[PDB]
Amino acid sequence: KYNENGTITDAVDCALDPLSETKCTLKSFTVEKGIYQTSNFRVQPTESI
Amino acid sequence: AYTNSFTRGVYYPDKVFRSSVLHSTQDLFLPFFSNVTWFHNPVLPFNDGVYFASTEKSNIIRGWIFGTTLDSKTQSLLIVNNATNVVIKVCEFQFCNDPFNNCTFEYVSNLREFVFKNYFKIYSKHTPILPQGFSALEPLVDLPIGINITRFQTLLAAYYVGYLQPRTFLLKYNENGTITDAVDCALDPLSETKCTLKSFTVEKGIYQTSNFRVQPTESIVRFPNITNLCPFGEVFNATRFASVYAWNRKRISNCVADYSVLYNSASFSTFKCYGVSPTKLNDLCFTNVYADSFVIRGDEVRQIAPGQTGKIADYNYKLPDDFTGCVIAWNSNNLDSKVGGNYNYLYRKPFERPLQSYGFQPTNGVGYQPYRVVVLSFATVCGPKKSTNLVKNKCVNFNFNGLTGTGVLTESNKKFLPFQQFGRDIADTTDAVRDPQTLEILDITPCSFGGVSVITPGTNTSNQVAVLYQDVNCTEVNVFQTRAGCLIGAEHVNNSYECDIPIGAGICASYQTSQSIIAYTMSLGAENSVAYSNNSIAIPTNFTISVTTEILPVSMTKTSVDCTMYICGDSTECSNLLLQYGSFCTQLNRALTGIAVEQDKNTQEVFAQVKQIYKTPPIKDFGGFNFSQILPDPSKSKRSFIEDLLFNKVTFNGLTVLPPLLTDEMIAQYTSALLAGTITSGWTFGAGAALQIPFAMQMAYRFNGIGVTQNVLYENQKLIANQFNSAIGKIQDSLSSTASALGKLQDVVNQNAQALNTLVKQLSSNFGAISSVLNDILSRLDPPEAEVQIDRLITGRLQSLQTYVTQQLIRAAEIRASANLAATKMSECVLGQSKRVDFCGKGYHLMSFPQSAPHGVVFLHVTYVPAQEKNFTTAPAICHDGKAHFPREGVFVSNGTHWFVTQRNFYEPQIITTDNTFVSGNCDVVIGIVNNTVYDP
Amino acid sequence: AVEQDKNTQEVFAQVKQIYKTPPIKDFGGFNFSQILPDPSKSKRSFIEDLLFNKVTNGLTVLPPLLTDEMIAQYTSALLAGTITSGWTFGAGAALQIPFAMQMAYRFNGIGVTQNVLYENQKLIANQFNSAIGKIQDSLSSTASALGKLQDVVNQNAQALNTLVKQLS
Amino acid sequence: EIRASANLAATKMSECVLGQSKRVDFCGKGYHLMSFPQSAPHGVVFLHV
Amino acid sequence: SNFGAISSVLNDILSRLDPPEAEVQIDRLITGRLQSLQTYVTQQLIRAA
Ligand SMILES: *[C@@H]1O[C@H](CO)[C@@H](O[C@@H]2O[C@H](CO)[C@@H](O)[C@H](O)[C@H]2NC(C)=O)[C@H](O)[C@H]1NC(C)=O
Ligand SMILES: *[C@@H]1O[C@H](CO)[C@@H](O[C@@H]2O[C@H](CO)[C@@H](O)[C@H](O)[C@H]2NC(C)=O)[C@H](O)[C@H]1NC(C)=O
Ligand SMILES: *[C@@H]1O[C@H](CO)[C@@H](O[C@@H]2O[C@H](CO)[C@@H](O)[C@H](O)[C@H]2NC(C)=O)[C@H](O)[C@H]1NC(C)=O
Ligand SMILES: *[C@@H]1O[C@H](CO)[C@@H](O[C@@H]2O[C@H](CO)[C@@H](O)[C@H](O)[C@H]2NC(C)=O)[C@H](O)[C@H]1NC(C)=O
Ligand SMILES: *[C@@H]1O[C@H](CO)[C@@H](O)[C@H](O)[C@H]1NC(C)=O
Ligand SMILES: *[C@@H]1O[C@H](CO)[C@@H](O)[C@H](O)[C@H]1NC(C)=O
Ligand SMILES: *[C@@H]1O[C@H](CO)[C@@H](O)[C@H](O)[C@H]1NC(C)=O
Ligand SMILES: *[C@@H]1O[C@H](CO)[C@@H](O)[C@H](O)[C@H]1NC(C)=O
Ligand SMILES: *[C@@H]1O[C@H](CO)[C@@H](O)[C@H](O)[C@H]1NC(C)=O
Ligand SMILES: *[C@@H]1O[C@H](CO)[C@@H](O)[C@H](O)[C@H]1NC(C)=O
Ligand SMILES: *[C@@H]1O[C@H](CO)[C@@H](O)[C@H](O)[C@H]1NC(C)=O
Ligand SMILES: *[C@@H]1O[C@H](CO)[C@@H](O)[C@H](O)[C@H]1NC(C)=O
Ligand SMILES: *[C@@H]1O[C@H](CO)[C@@H](O)[C@H](O)[C@H]1NC(C)=O
Ligand SMILES: *[C@@H]1O[C@H](CO)[C@@H](O)[C@H](O)[C@H]1NC(C)=O
Ligand SMILES: *[C@@H]1O[C@H](CO)[C@@H](O)[C@H](O)[C@H]1NC(C)=O
Ligand SMILES: *[C@@H]1O[C@H](CO)[C@@H](O)[C@H](O)[C@H]1NC(C)=O
Ligand SMILES: *[C@@H]1O[C@H](CO)[C@@H](O)[C@H](O)[C@H]1NC(C)=O
Ligand SMILES: *[C@@H]1O[C@H](CO)[C@@H](O)[C@H](O)[C@H]1NC(C)=O
Repeated sequence: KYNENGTITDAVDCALDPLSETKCTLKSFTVEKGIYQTSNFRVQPTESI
Repeated sequence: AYTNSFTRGVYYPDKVFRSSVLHSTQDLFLPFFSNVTWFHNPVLPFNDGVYFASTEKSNIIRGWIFGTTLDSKTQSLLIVNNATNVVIKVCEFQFCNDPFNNCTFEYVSNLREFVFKNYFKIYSKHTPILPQGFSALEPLVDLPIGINITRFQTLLAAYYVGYLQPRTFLLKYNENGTITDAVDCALDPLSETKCTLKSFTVEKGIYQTSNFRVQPTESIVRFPNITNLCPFGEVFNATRFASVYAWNRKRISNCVADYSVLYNSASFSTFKCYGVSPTKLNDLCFTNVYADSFVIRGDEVRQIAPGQTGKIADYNYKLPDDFTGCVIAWNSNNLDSKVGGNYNYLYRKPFERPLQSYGFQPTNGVGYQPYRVVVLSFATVCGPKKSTNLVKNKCVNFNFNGLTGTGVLTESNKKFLPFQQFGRDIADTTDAVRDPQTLEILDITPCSFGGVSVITPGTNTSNQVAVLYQDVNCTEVNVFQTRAGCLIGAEHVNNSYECDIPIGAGICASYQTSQSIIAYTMSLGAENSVAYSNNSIAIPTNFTISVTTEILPVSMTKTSVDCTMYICGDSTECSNLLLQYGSFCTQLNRALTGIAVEQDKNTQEVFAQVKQIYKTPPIKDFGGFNFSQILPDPSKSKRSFIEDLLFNKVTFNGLTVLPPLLTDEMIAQYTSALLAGTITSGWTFGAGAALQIPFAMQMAYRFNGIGVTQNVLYENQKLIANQFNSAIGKIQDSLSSTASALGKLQDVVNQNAQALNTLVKQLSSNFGAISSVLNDILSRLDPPEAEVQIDRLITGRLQSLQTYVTQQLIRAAEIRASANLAATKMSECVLGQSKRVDFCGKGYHLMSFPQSAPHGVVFLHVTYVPAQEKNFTTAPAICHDGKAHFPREGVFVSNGTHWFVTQRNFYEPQIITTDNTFVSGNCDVVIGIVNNTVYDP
Repeated sequence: AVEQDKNTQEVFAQVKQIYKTPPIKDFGGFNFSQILPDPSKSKRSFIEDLLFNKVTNGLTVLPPLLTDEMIAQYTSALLAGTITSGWTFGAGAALQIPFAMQMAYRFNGIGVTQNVLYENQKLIANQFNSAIGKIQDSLSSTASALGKLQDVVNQNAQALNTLVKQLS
Repeated sequence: EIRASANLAATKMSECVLGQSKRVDFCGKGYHLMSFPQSAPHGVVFLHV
Repeated sequence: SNFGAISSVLNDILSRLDPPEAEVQIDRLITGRLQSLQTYVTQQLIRAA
C-alpha cells in the first residue's frame, strides 16, 4: 500500500493466513462480509518413480 | 463371384485402451456392405491394403506372398504357416510359376479374418462357424521391413478378398474395451447423422450433417493472344554475323519472348543456361535481354561461359562470373567458311568491346570450323504464358490474367468501360470479368452449394431417411423441389397435416402409412368460421375444469472453472507464461463466479415468495377436491407424486460443479408452503397474514373473478371437484408416459453438458503446437523452444475459456429472464388470481399450484373452459314503456318466445325485472332495441 | 435460426383454428375492410401492404418456416376472431357476438357504462373509421413509421457485410 | 433482444388482441378497448384502439 | 501486460527496436489489447442487456 507521498505504509503477506489470501485476491486491505474463492488445494507428490 | 462384406473389416486402430466410449477415427478399414471377390491361387491387387477372410474345414490355406514382382529381382514378403510354426521372410525369392538371398529379415513363431496393411502390420481374428456378424480384429505382427507391396498371392476352402479405404468410423467400445459395434460414416445419410451426433441412436428431427458443393470439371486459362513478339529470327537467322573482338549487340524488349524454339531446335550444337534453367525460360521474365552475336572457332566455343579464361574470355568477349543468361551456338561451316579462308573475323571487363584473323575453311576439322554464337544476357521481356479454350455454362477453375477462382462462366449484361478488365459486387467480390482475348464480358456465378440436412424419424421406428439440399436446384445434386431446397427421398403429398419435422418455407415432413417419409405444405389448424350476425349470440351452457402444465427453467448448473488448472494443469512453466496475459485468467474466474451466484438468486426469487412455512392439516376436506397428488408424501425427500415424476424424467481438468444453496428438500418445503397457503388461505398469505378460508368458499371467489356467479360453483360443486380430480390424474399419466413433457428442463441440462464437453474436448487440440499435451512439450523441449509451443496451447485454451464463458453468460441471460417470468407467474398465478389471458394457460384462470422440478419450476394451472354452447337470439336493449332498459350485468337472450337476462360465461336465464336492468335513453336512440315487458316486483 | 422460428410461432400461432369472416361486414358501423385481407389478391390487407412496402464466402440464408402467406392466415384468423367472437376464441370456443354488444363489453371493461356506446354508436363508429384512414395516411407518408423493423434489417445486413469484408 | 421483443409481442397479442388489457400504457395511451394485429416484415404491427 | 512482448510499453519497443523486430513486438501487444477490448465490449453488451 502506497500513500499519497509514495511511501509504503502497509502490506499483506499473501501466504500468511486465509484472510491475507482474500485481501490479496481482492486487491484490497479491507474484506467485506461474504465467501470468496482464493485458491485451489492440491496434494503434492512425495516420490519419483 | 462376389459376396456381401456386411460389417466385417473393423480392427483396433492403435494400441490404446478405451472403454465405455464412442470414438471417431479415420483409417484403412473395409467399407461396410462392400463387394469382396469370392474364391474357391491368382495374383491379386493390394491397393491401399487388403481385407482377407476364409472359411475352412481342412486348413488348406497356408500363407501369402506380397510384393511388386513376386519373381526374384527385388524383395518379396513370404508368410507361411507350416506344421507347428509360422515362418516370415523378406528375401529376393525365386518363386514357382504356380506356387502353393539378400535377406533383411527372418522370423519364426473355422473363420479366419485378416487385415494386411501398410511399414506392414497384420491384424486378425479367429472364431468358430462369408457369414454375417461383427467383431474387431487385433494386431499381432509388426513387420518393420519397408517393403513395397502392390500385388499379392494366396498360397493353398473358400476365401474372400476386399480392399480397405481411408474412411471415418464411429467405434463403440464396451466396458471391457472391446469394439462391439461401428458406424461407417460413408455408407449412407443416416450413418452420416450418427457420426455427426457421435451416437448410435438418432432422435426424430432434421440435422445438418454435411455441405454440398459442386466441383470444377476442368480449368480455363486465358491471356492475350501474343500481340507482340521479339525478332529472335533477326539474331539466330541473321544474314551476317560480327567478329568476337567487335561483336553485335541487339536489344530485346517489350514483348512475349518465346524460347521454346531455341531450346527445342536440333539445329544447335549446344544450348546451355547458367543463372536459370533452360526449361523455365517461358515461365520467367527478365528486365531486359541483350543478344551478343559473333563468330568464333569451334574449340573456343567452350570459353563462352562464366568463370572462363582464354583468348576470348580474357581479351574479346568476357562474361561475368555471376552471369545470368543463355549461350546458344551452332556450326556455320556451310555459311561463313570460304574455300580460300574467311578472314573477316578477328580476335585479340565483362561485355567490354593487335588482332588476328581466323582461317575459316569448309575443309577443316570440326574444332576449326566457325560457329555462330549468340549470348542472351538477362520487366519487359516475359515468356508466352499459354492459354486454353474457354468453356461456358459449367463449373470451372478459371485463370484470367492475374485473377483466379472457381465458378460458372455465363454471358453478362454488364457494360464495362474500354479500360475495365474486372468487375466487383458490393462486398469487394468479383462479379464478372472481361476475357483477355475476346472483347466479351462474362458473369461469374459461384458454383452451387448449401448445407445438407438429413430428415429422419427416430431410429426406434425407422432407418429410412430423406435428404434436403439447402438452397440448391434438383439438377446439380421421388424428388420434390421447394423454396427451401431440393428434397430427395420424401414423397410429395397434396394433403396438409400438423407440422412434425420442419423443412422451411411452409414445408414439413413426417413418417406415415407400408410407412414412408412424406413432405407437404403444413396446416395451420382446422378451417372454421364464426356464425356472425347482428342478432345472434352464443352462450356456454356447460363447462369443464382443465389442468395444464407449464414448465419453466429457473437455474443452470453452477459450474466453475479454474482457468489456471484448465490451461496450465500443475505446470509452473506454463503458469509463468499465462501470467503474461495479465487478468485474462482472473476475468474468466470472476465471470463464472458471478453466474454461479446468480443461479441461487434465481431460485430464491422464484420459490421464496413466502416468508413462513405453511402446512396442511390432517383434515383433507377441501369440498371434494383431491390434492394428495400435489401435496408432499409424509412417508418419504418430502415430495408429491407428481414431483417424483418430474424429477425422474430429467437427467480432473479444473472443471467442477458447486451445489445450490437450496437443495431438493428445501425447495420441496417452499412448494409445500406455497401449496398449503394456496389451498387453505387462498391468496391472503401472499398479501400478508394467512387467513383460513373453507375451500369451497375460496373457489366461489375464484369463480366470481372470471365472471361466473358463485352459485354456479355451489350448485355444480360435485361436478367441479370431480373434473378437477380427473384432470390431475391426467397430468400424472402424461408425465409418466413421455419424458418429452419436460423437454424444456432437459434442454437446459443438455446445453450445459455440451458446453462443458466441448471445453474438455478442446484440451486435445494442438492449436499449432507439436503436442496437445503440456507434459509432453515440457519433457521434449528446453524453455527457449518449449515456451513457444506452450504459448500456442495457452492462446487456444484461453480463447476456449473465453468462448465458453461468453456462451454461459448469454445462456444465463435467457435463464434469468425465464426465472424472472417464473417468479412473476408464481406471484400473480399462485399467490393471486391473474386476469392476463393465456398467462396461466388457456381458459379463464382460477388457481394454480407450484411443483418442484430439477433445475426449474413446474406449474399446474387450473382453468375454466366453456364446453357446451347454444345459439340464442339477442338484442343490446329492450323497450318497456318506450324507455330503453339495459342489463346491469350479462346480456339479453331469447329462446324464441321469451326474453331473459343472463351472465356471459354461463347460461342461466333470469326473468327480466327492474332489479336486473337499468334505464338510460330511449327506443328512438338505441340501434337494434326490441320490444319486451319488464317485471316490476 | 431455430429460435427465430420459435419466436414467430409464439407471436402469431395463438389460435388453434383458422377463422374466416362472413360475407357481411355489418359490424355495427365499424369499417374493418382496411385491416381485413383483400380477397381479390397474396391474401393481405391494405394496411399490411403498406407495412410491407416500407421495409427493405460460405454465407447462406434459410427461409422461415412460416412464410408471409402463413402469417397472413394467422393474422386473418386472429382478426376474424377479434371482430366476430371477441375475447372468447382466446379462452376457448369462438362464440359469436354482435359487434355492438362486443363493444358494450369493452366499454364496461374501462369503467364506461355500455349505454354510452349505444347512444353514441354512430359517433363512435365514425371516429373509429376516421382513425383507421389516418393510420393509412401515416404509414403511406412516413416510411420511418416502421423504423424499428428497418433497423433490425439494417443491423443484420451490417453484421453480414462486416463479416464478408473482413476476408480482405 | 429480438427474443425479448418477440416475447413482449406474444404477451401483447395474448392480453391486448385476444383479451382486454387493464395494464396502463401497455396497449398505447388511453383506456384500452381492443386491438388488431397486422403482419409485417420480420415482425408484427399492432393497431390499438 | 506483455502478452509475450519484451515490453508492455509501446514507446519502449519503438525506442529500442527497428521495425523488422519492433513490428513483431507490437503485433503481440495489438493482439492482446485488441482481445482485451473485445472482451470488454462483449461484457458491456451483455451487462447492458
Ligand atoms: C385421492 O386420490 C388418491 C389416488 O390418486 C386416492 O388414493 C387411492 O385410493 C384407492 C382406494 O382406497 C386405492 O386403491 C389406491 O391404491 C390409492 N392410491 C394411492 C396412490 O394411494 C385417495 O384415496 C383420494 N382421496 C380422497 C379424499 O379422495
Ligand atoms: C322459453 O322459456 C319459457 C319459460 O321457461 C317457456 O315457457 C314455459 O314452458 C313450460 C313448458 O315447458 C310451461 O310449463 C310454462 O308455464 C311456460 N311459461 C310461460 C311463462 O309461458 C317457453 O316455452 C320457452 N320457449 C321455447 C321456444 O323454448
Ligand atoms: C314496440 O311496439 C310499439 C307499439 O306498441 C311500436 O310503436 C309503434 O311504431 C309504429 C311504427 O313506427 C307506429 O306507426 C305506431 O304508431 C307506434 N305506436 C305507438 C303506440 O307508439 C314500437 O316502435 C316498437 N318498438 C320496437 C323496438 O319494436
Ligand atoms: C370502408 O371504407 C372504404 C373507403 O375507405 C369503402 O370503400 C369505398 O367504397 C366506395 C363506394 O361506396 C367507392 O366508391 C370507393 O372507391 C371505395 N374506396 C376504397 C378505397 O375501396 C368501403 O366500402 C367501406 N366499407 C364499409 C363496410 O363501410
Ligand atoms: C506528505 O508530506 C507532507 C509534508 O511535506 C505531510 O504534511 C503529509 O501529511 C504527507 N502525506 C502522507 C500521505 O504521508
Ligand atoms: C457386386 O457387384 C455386382 C455387379 O458385378 C452387383 O450386382 C452386386 O450387387 C454387388 N454387390 C455388393 C455387395 O456391392
Ligand atoms: C516350415 O518351413 C521352413 C522352410 O524354411 C522350415 O525351415 C521349418 O522347419 C518348417 N517348420 C516346421 C515346424 O517343420
Ligand atoms: C544379391 O546381392 C548381390 C550383390 O551383393 C547381387 O550380385 C546378387 O545378384 C543379388 N541377388 C539376387 C537374387 O539378385
Ligand atoms: C511400388 O511399385 C510401383 C510399381 O509397381 C511403383 O509405381 C511405386 O512408386 C512403388 N512405390 C514405392 C514406395 O517404391
Ligand atoms: C467383461 O468380462 C467379464 C468376464 O468375462 C464378463 O462377465 C462381462 O460381461 C464382460 N463385459 C462386457 C461389457 O462384455
Ligand atoms: C485474338 O485473336 C482474335 C481472332 O481470332 C482477335 O480478334 C483478337 O483481337 C486477338 N486478341 C488479342 C489480345 O490479340
Ligand atoms: C530460323 O529459321 C528456321 C527455318 O525457317 C526456323 O525453323 C527457326 O525457328 C528460326 N529460328 C528462330 C530463332 O526464329
Ligand atoms: C425403443 O427401442 C428400445 C430398444 O433399443 C425399446 O426397449 C424401447 O421400448 C423402444 N421405445 C419405444 C417407444 O418403442
Ligand atoms: C431451378 O429451379 C427452378 C424452380 O425454382 C426451375 O424452374 C428451373 O428449371 C431449375 N433449373 C434447372 C436447370 O432445372
Ligand atoms: C394434387 O392434385 C392434382 C389434381 O388436382 C394433381 O395433378 C397433382 O399431381 C397432385 N399432387 C400431389 C403431390 O399429389
Ligand atoms: C356437463 O356435462 C357433464 C357430462 O360430461 C354432465 O355430467 C353435467 O351434469 C353437465 N353440466 C351441466 C351444467 O350441464
Ligand atoms: C349456430 O348456427 C350455425 C349456423 O347454422 C351453426 O353452424 C352452429 O353450429 C350453431 N351453433 C350451435 C351451438 O348450435
Ligand atoms: C339485422 O340484420 C337483418 C338482416 O340483414 C336486417 O333485416 C335487420 O334490419 C338488422 N337489424 C338492425 C337493427 O339493423
